[PDB]
Amino acid sequence: GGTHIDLLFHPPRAHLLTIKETIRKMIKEARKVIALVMDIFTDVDIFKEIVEASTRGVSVYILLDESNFNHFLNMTEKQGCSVQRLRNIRVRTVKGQDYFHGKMEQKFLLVDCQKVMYGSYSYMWSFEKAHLSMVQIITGQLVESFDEEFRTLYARSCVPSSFA
Amino acid sequence: GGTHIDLLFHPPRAHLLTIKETIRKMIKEARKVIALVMDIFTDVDIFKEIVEASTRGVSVYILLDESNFNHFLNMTEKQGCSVQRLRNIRVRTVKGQDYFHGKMEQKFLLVDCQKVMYGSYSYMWSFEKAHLSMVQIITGQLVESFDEEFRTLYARSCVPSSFA
Ligand SMILES: O=C(N1CCCCC1)N1CCCCC1
Ligand SMILES: O=C(N1CCCCC1)N1CCCCC1
Repeated sequence: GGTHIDLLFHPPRAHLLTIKETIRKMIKEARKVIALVMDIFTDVDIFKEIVEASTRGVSVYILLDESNFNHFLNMTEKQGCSVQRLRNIRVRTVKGQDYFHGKMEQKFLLVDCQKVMYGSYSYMWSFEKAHLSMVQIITGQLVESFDEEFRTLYARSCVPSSFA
Repeated sequence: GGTHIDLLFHPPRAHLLTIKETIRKMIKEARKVIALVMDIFTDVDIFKEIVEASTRGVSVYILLDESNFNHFLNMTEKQGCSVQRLRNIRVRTVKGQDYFHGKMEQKFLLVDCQKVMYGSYSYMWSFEKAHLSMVQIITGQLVESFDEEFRTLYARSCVPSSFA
């Protein structure tokens, strides 16, 4: 059992789907579990796909950088889609050492312990329209290391202050 | 000819060197060529290592995000180490589509067409002291795809306004 990696770019280069389309496809095809680590999450289309997955019964765990968490909350509020009342979604925050906010500068999407998207694409409109980015689509043995890193992060994460 | 990937974390997890130490080691061991793509470059220790490599005769190509380029310039000025007068170093800028600055949100270090460090670690004091990050150390076939992506970026890069 080896590892397979494909690269995708924004803008696209020698592949048929954009990175956003690929994210949405990965989430749409999720059967069991989605584990997301993200620095900034404001993209409504991606959020919708994740909400939809959770309503099909997929367990969703999301870890967000604490210092940008309010941006995700604002988006969920605008959408009328409180994450606290969605029973298959858990959202927790992760921070670094303050000195200026210390941040979780890691992001990746893991689906079904089978496929990881790892790269520089953040879930914001600006990554669809403005920024250059790249990711890897990873399958096989290395996915297990992303599973373990997700668990490690999850263990260092907090309940967001807002949730009661 | 396959690909080998090791993961490193900051803070470290089950490896002896920090990511910064590993960056410095990679640069120290460079024999022929360093190709760096970086969003923000203010770390003086890393800069020093790169300057030193160039004085040994290693060709250095650096692509920086245009919107943060002034931070690198400021650092090189503070250090009294003008990059324009170092003959083995070329520095060019890359930007995305403006709307607010469109940015090159990609970073990686490629050394000798042999080893790539790819991940979320930016060359700034805050990644040594404050932020959580991770990278991959990549060798083997996938390095070739980073070579091609570097060339693609280089082809879309500009001479920084300051250089004349
Ligand atoms: O089931 C999981 N997974 C983590 C690894 C990838 C997906 C499966 N979790 C994460 C949160 C703590 C325990 C449950
Ligand atoms: O020699 C290179 N390299 C790029 C790929 C990795 C290292 C070698 N360059 C890059 C800039 C344009 C042509 C020369």
